[PDB]
Amino acid sequence: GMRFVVALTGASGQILGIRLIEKLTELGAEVYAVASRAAKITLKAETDYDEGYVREIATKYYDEDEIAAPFASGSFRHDGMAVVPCSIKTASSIAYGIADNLIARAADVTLKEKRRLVLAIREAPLHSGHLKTLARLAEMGAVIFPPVLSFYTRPKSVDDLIEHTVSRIAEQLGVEVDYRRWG
Amino acid sequence: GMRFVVALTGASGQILGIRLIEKLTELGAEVYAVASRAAKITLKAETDYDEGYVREIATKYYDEDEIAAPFASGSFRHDGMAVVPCSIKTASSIAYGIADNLIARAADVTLKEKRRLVLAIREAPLHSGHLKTLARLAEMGAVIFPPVLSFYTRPKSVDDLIEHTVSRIAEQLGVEVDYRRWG
Amino acid sequence: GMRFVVALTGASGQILGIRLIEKLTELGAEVYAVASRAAKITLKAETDYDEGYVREIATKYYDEDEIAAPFASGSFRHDGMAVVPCSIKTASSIAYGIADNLIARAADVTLKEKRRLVLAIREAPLHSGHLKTLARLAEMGAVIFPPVLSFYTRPKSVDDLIEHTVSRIAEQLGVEVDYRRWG
Amino acid sequence: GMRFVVALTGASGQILGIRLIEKLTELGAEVYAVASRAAKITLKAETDYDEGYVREIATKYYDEDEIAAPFASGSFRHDGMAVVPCSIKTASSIAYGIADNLIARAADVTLKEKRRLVLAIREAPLHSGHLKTLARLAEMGAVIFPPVLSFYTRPKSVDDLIEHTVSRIAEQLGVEVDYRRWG
Amino acid sequence: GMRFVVALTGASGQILGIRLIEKLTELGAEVYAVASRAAKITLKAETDYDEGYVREIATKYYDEDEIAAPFASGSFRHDGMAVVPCSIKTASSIAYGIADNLIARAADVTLKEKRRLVLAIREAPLHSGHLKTLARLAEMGAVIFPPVLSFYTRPKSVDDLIEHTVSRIAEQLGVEVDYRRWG
Amino acid sequence: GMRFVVALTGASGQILGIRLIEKLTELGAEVYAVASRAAKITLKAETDYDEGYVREIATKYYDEDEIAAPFASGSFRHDGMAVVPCSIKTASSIAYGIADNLIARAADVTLKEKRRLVLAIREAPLHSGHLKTLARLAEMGAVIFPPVLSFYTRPKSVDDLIEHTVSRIAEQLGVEVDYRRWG
Amino acid sequence: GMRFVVALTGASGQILGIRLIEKLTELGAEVYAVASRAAKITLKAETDYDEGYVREIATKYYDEDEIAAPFASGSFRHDGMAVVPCSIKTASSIAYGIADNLIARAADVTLKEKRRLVLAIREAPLHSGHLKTLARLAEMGAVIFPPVLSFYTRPKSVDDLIEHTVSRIAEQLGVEVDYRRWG
Amino acid sequence: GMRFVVALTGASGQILGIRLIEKLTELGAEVYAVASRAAKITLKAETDYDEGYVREIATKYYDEDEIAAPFASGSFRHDGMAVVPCSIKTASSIAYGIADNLIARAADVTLKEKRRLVLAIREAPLHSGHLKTLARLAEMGAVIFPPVLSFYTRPKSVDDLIEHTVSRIAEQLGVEVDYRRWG
Amino acid sequence: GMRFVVALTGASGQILGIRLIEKLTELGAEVYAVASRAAKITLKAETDYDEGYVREIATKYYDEDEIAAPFASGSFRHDGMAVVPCSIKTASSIAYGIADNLIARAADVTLKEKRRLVLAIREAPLHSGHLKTLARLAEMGAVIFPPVLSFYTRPKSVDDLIEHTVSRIAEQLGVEVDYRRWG
Ligand SMILES: Cc1cc2c3c(c1C)C(C)(C)CC=[N+]3c1c([nH]c(=O)[nH]c1=O)N2C[C@H](O)[C@H](O)[C@H](O)COP(=O)(O)O
Ligand SMILES: Cc1cc2c3c(c1C)C(C)(C)CC=[N+]3c1c([nH]c(=O)[nH]c1=O)N2C[C@H](O)[C@H](O)[C@H](O)COP(=O)(O)O
Ligand SMILES: Cc1cc2c3c(c1C)C(C)(C)CC=[N+]3c1c([nH]c(=O)[nH]c1=O)N2C[C@H](O)[C@H](O)[C@H](O)COP(=O)(O)O
Ligand SMILES: Cc1cc2c3c(c1C)C(C)(C)CC=[N+]3c1c([nH]c(=O)[nH]c1=O)N2C[C@H](O)[C@H](O)[C@H](O)COP(=O)(O)O
Ligand SMILES: Cc1cc2c3c(c1C)C(C)(C)CC=[N+]3c1c([nH]c(=O)[nH]c1=O)N2C[C@H](O)[C@H](O)[C@H](O)COP(=O)(O)O
Ligand SMILES: Cc1cc2c3c(c1C)C(C)(C)CC=[N+]3c1c([nH]c(=O)[nH]c1=O)N2C[C@H](O)[C@H](O)[C@H](O)COP(=O)(O)O
Ligand SMILES: Cc1cc2c3c(c1C)C(C)(C)CC=[N+]3c1c([nH]c(=O)[nH]c1=O)N2C[C@H](O)[C@H](O)[C@H](O)COP(=O)(O)O
Ligand SMILES: Cc1cc2c3c(c1C)C(C)(C)CC=[N+]3c1c([nH]c(=O)[nH]c1=O)N2C[C@H](O)[C@H](O)[C@H](O)COP(=O)(O)O
Ligand SMILES: Cc1cc2c3c(c1C)C(C)(C)CC=[N+]3c1c([nH]c(=O)[nH]c1=O)N2C[C@H](O)[C@H](O)[C@H](O)COP(=O)(O)O
Repeated sequence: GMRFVVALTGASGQILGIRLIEKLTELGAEVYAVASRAAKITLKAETDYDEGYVREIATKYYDEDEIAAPFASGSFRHDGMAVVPCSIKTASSIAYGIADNLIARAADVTLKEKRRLVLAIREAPLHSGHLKTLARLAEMGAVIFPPVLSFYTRPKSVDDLIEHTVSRIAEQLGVEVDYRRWG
Repeated sequence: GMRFVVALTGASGQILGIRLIEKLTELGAEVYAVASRAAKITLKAETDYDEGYVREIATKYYDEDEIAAPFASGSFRHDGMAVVPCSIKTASSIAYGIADNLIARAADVTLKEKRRLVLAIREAPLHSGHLKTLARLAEMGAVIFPPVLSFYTRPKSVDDLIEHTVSRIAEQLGVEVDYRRWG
Repeated sequence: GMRFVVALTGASGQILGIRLIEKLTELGAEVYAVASRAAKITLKAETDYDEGYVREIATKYYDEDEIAAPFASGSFRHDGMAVVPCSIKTASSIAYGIADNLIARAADVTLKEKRRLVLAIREAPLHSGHLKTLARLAEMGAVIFPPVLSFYTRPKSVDDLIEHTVSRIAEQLGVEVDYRRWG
Repeated sequence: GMRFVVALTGASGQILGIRLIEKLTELGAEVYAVASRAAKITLKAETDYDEGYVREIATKYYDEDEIAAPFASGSFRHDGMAVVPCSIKTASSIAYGIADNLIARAADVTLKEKRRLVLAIREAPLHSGHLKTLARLAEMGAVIFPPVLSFYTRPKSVDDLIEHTVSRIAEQLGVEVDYRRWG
Repeated sequence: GMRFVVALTGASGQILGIRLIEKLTELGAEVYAVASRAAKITLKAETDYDEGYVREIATKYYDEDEIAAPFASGSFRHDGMAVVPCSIKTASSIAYGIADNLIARAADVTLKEKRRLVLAIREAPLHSGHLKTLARLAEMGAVIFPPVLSFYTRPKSVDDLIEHTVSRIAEQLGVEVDYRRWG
Repeated sequence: GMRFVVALTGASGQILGIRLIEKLTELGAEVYAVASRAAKITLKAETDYDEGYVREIATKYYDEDEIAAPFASGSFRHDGMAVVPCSIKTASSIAYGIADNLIARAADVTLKEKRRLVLAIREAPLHSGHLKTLARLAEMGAVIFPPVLSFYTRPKSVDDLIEHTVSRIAEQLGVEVDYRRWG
Repeated sequence: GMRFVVALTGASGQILGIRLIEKLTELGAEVYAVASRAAKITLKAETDYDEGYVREIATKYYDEDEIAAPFASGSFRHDGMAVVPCSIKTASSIAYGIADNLIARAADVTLKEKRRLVLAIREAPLHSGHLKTLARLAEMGAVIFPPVLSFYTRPKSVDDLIEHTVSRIAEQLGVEVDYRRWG
Repeated sequence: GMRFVVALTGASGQILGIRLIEKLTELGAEVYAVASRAAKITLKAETDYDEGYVREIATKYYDEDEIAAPFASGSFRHDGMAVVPCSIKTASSIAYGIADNLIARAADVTLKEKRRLVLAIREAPLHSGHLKTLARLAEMGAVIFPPVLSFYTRPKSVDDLIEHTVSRIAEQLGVEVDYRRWG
Repeated sequence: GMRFVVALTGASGQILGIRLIEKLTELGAEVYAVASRAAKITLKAETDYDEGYVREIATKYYDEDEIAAPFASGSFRHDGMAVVPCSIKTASSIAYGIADNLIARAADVTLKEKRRLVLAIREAPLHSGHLKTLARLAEMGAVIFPPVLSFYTRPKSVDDLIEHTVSRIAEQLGVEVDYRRWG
């Protein structure tokens, strides 16, 4: 019984976090989901998905102000956290300890207990301040995963690209996943 | 009359560099194109595009061993260079001065003459060694542009995503471009 | 048609940002204005200016929670941003990527697209943590402009000092301005 | 007449800040107290203390949003500030200048005026990002005081341990205190 | 059959290392114990525990001068090492390679073979030299665990606090432990 | 079924990589082997081993120009990579991202996916540039293993020394191995 | 009997390396010469010198792929190495250990054995990446000698300038040379 | 109407600054010239040029003690500054803010207003202290241009070499210049 | 008459230091020998050599507590020092100035007087803390010589390998030695 935290933050690519939650659920893991306010605004602008769809597919759902949620403490056990998509604001809050909501605090707790943390950073260009922040995060142990376009799987629709990226992110959580791979 | 260097290297996303060459050509700029050996191998694996298609659409074409090409010198004038897609190997060669082919040397010449250089870095995850390299490149003046998935334009096919990313890369070259933007 | 973002934050010197908006408007530029909550509190404590005066003189006005404003995306074009006056909190939020309101996000977008950003940092003393933060911002490309007393123009009232400083800040935005200068 | 700021933040150990306020009050100093929202949530979870008990024992009480409180300016005189207990979020906000509430701003003002600041950092483990943050704070002049278990005083109850730690923290404020010490 | 090294050094909190040895023994692991000279002096000052009690409860006991003990070589297999409590002197000896007794050498061997090392650093305040040392240790892979007071488990005696801290340290060794946790 | 990449590069000690391949094969793992051009030149100068012996004992063999080999992508799964012996050129290519052949690219892919990478660096003296490079590699997660003479196993021939070193390198891959160890 | 390695690389100023070889030969030293492929291309573009002239005047000549040449090992004795002219690519390959041809490997061997290495770096402008590379090389012990125009010797032809620069480079090899000097 | 500051300092190569002033004057720009005391001493030792020749060809001339000259203030507008030739002393004074004469102050003013500054650094060898200084200057935005010998234009006299170098320096000022270039 | 200090410390490879003493004695130099306590323990475990054999073959012998030995002062002249084999503990003591015995103090005196110091560091793996320590030592001027296996001399017994390594270490002391070398 593996349990994972998945957080959606206010960057483009809300569909990536929704699909990661669906895949991890499919594979029989529990997912504790958190969506920030900005992620809900982006979901509205970006998709037609029901505003309560994330709460629907998650094992348990928390809003970003639920700072007393169970995984706000390192004494609560789980197997890893993914922030997908991850804004610069959340990546930077984690990097520098500005743990002022449940998402940043849960990620900080993941890092201090040396559990796996995967950040699907979505921003471009990245300036030297961003890059130093990501380097600091990498030093702290986080997996830095820009959700880059990939074509070696020969994708034909947007869902093809989403599936490849979501699969590759799941592997960063230490998950055996079935998907097209390079041969 | 604006002239730009566009280099394709051995990362996934060959279509991005092809389409950037087409767009810049459409807008009436000259494009001096270079494709590395690994980029030609990737083009073959990734697309069905004619092996000589890049040479076709470019104003002038060079192979990566043409180390005496005109823009290998800073005394030759041009308005900027883009490496799309950019492998870790080429980004790192530029960062550390291992200018052992035309692509890395042309980018180094672009940087030392303080012209615009845009690197469409495609790799994920990025480890701390990659991130320090990109930070060094940013300090040298390069634009670091991971070709990240974007959805706020509400894309419906793969060509939609390619067009947004290619447009955003063109803007990093100081180019006025017409495309859907955030409102 | 040049467009500029001007943000007021919670430091003393609200009059400096008001007057910069008036000058840029005088010269025929559009100004997109943002005032933080703390800046509105300071305006009340510091001036007798109408609480809606900034909205009056601006081309378009946004509150700091309007995180979906047009210049929250790099695909929206403008010619530069000034934060006048700039608190330590906002300068530091920009430096470290804590882009949790429209002001910090707009400034981050200005920086990543290599547009001009001018920060009228008002704090004294500056401790070593402040100075490292400002050095980081300078490395990212921001103009660091403490609004220092100046006397070589032989000022005779408070408005004289404000005019010199506002003029010098406008020049950091790449603006031709008419004012008394050193001969 | 010595005056001290004491701030409680959202880490375990609310009793430590309550008892420091009582001791400083006992010794005839004035205490200006601030409790963050998260500290009030923790107090509720951790103790049975009256929700208004801190306001009761303090000379003057402020909530964390009272950003215009007197010690938000360096022109207001006081003799030092202690944050007890201090969360990672508040320590990091101080370190990097994210002075977005009264607690972080008051501590920043304490530091820039070279007054004494004592941070009772309570977190374990501390990862390399935390440690770099604390090192930065130490460079800025803050006293870093993890509220560690101590046994050389031969404590027999929880109140014994609290008294030793609160006494040692008071000494970091430059306070003569009477307590059991090593001989 | 899991085997762990537990070292006691000359900081207050000898009871923490004794209790960790008891817990790991309870759970059926072997414990190879080492106590430094200063730890024996502190045990005498701090407790009433028999001077040979550590040797009693350990699977095998070594004094700090037994520099040829089996785990002084990386070719000897074990599952992790904890130094509880850890003095500044021992943490710093490990950080900088001054491996002049069995404790520092065993910890260095743990680190170079990328096994788990947990350091229950007990000192307060920590000055900037201490913090840089701990940051270096964190970079080398050590878990830095100040044995901080914790109250969210609502402890009622000194043994309550010791049990929480010892449990949390055991978890840093990768040990499944049964104890009260945050909900 | 565990699979490992083993690469031979152009440093003295070709026998070490041959014997590691034999041991891993003996223990029932698959080995994907790569030998650089310089390693083949060194093999000829150093041994009498058949030029195709490495291809013989490997599960699958690749030359260093086979940049499209399966483990050039992180989507291909394996359990670790060893470069034995490792030249300064290959260690430095990995450190700085100059991933211009299959060996450096495979090692970079191993690192970015946080798999185990062991580098049997053979050079002496090591100057400060080498040492900074190895420190960077260590930060990226690589195991740095100079193949140093060892005598505590009381070796009597050259094969004794090779067996100890090859065994110790195998352990860095997370392999249970049977060999003489310190007692 | 003093022996020196002189390498020509692909920067302008091939005449400088030819003349250094002639001078050292004149003074009765042996010169082991290496010319890279790019240096041969530059010689053709830059001079009318016979393509085999360098091999003619050298004691022994090697091409850059002769990676098994005697001075590829530190056990081979010589008195110093000069790279004249030195490209950014070769200087950077030496700095970062990318010793992928005889020139970079011979220079690395010179450095690790603490012999004299003189690099006649010819590039302008030098960007911050170049300057950090040269600083690293200087730390490793290399002499950094940009072949700058000099006029205090009152030169009257191009050969006058070449003679001054070649003489000054020879002195960096620890060679007594007769030439016009400042008085 | 473009205006440029050109400063001559006490390094060999006075002819380079004289010729740059002539070229910029030829092209119809105004040149504000400054010569240091050491540059006048070098001019005397190096050339036969009239001691007042620089004042003759300049639009306006200043001695280095004219610290109140117009471009000692950022409020005075100009289009860039070149120091040709630039001594280590002047480059270092600019780098570290020792702005104790008009040349260093004018260059500092050029940098703080983000105008173009080109430093024709003439010294060889450059030790690690020089290289760190130049790297700092590059970070501040200065163009670092060692006046290196160049031969790809196939120069035949000293004036040929001077013309190439002066032309290349003019291009660093953002000047369209007509000269032989690489093809 | 050349005099050299040779120190044996508590790492495997005692035979290397014995043989270096024999070779230097053979060549007619004086050797002042020091063996640490741990080196004597290792000699016993590792060899059958007489416990007083080192004292026998040395010109003069000192134990590590003879802190007043002649070469504990820089005013005593000698030609270099080798620590063979060198433990991490001794290398680190030298690096950081923990000069608490004759070996570390003699090496520190060697370094401050800019005499040659060669450290035959024997440890593997080397973690990032070790590598930073060795880099610091290299910066201080020490020769870092891991006693790596070497095969290009085509060794046939253990004594063959020892002779090559001892010869190469002697060369780092500036000693002309006769041994098989690369051709
Ligand atoms: C409303 C909004 C916010 C964007 C945004 C967009 C919009 C509409 C888009 C979709 C229009 C284009 C881009 N966005 C990104 C972005 N931040 C970021 O780092 N990456 C992004 O891709 N932001 C900023 C982000 O939402 C703010 O920085 C929030 O404070 C982030 O807070 P959070 O991490 O807690 O969700
Ligand atoms: C053949 C090949 C090379 C991939 C590659 C792929 C293949 C088939 C894919 C498409 C299968 C999956 C990924 N690839 C990337 C990659 N390098 C990189 O940094 N990003 C990539 O996305 N590489 C490595 C790259 O081609 C080598 O590092 C080259 O030496 C790069 O040289 P270049 O910059 O001169 O083109
Ligand atoms: C209410 C308030 C806030 C002052 C302040 C004052 C008051 C009354 C004064 C006018 C009384 C004296 C000084 N002030 C400054 C200050 N922050 C700063 O860096 N520089 C200042 O000059 N602050 C702090 C500031 O408003 C808080 O740090 C906000 O969180 C800043 O948030 P903002 O950047 O989003 O506006
Ligand atoms: C609700 C809550 C928050 C804990 C917390 C706990 C709970 C219930 C406990 C008591 C259950 C276990 C641990 N806690 C700590 C913690 N932050 C920290 O650095 N140290 C802590 O000891 N946090 C996080 C903290 O409250 C958030 O990071 C706040 O944003 C801090 O904001 P503040 O500094 O303004 O109070
Ligand atoms: C005797 C003694 C030593 C204390 C000490 C105390 C005493 C009596 C107390 C209990 C009275 C109060 C504090 N102590 C600590 C301390 N070192 C440290 O970093 N943390 C401590 O908590 N020390 C110092 C320590 O014992 C010396 O630094 C030893 O050299 C440590 O050596 P070790 O790591 O090998 O045991
Ligand atoms: C031919 C050759 C190359 C030696 C070498 C030798 C020879 C004959 C010896 C065996 C004679 C003595 C030493 N060697 C080493 C060496 N590089 C290194 O870092 N460590 C070595 O031990 N090199 C250099 C190496 O082969 C070149 O640097 C290659 O470019 C390395 O490329 P590779 O990593 O792709 O194999
Ligand atoms: C063909 C060629 C290459 C120039 C060059 C020129 C040409 C024609 C000139 C003569 C036209 C103008 C300038 N050049 C220089 C240059 N590299 C450099 O750092 N400094 C130079 O002065 N290069 C680049 C160089 O040759 C490539 O970077 C090679 O990969 C260097 O490889 P090498 O060090 O092994 O010779
Ligand atoms: C008199 C004098 C000064 C030389 C000099 C020469 C002479 C005669 C030469 C022409 C004989 C050979 C070299 N010179 C250089 C030099 N400084 C430097 O960095 N590069 C040089 O090329 N100097 C030093 C320089 O003039 C002093 O450092 C001044 O203080 C520089 O001050 P300035 O920048 O204000 O002019
Ligand atoms: C007893 C002993 C100590 C080994 C050791 C061995 C044994 C038996 C072996 C031979 C069994 C395996 C490895 N050893 C090494 C080692 N230290 C080190 O850095 N490299 C080594 O190769 N050590 C540690 C060393 O002796 C201690 O760190 C001493 O404090 C070093 O002190 P010294 O430098 O003053 O001699």
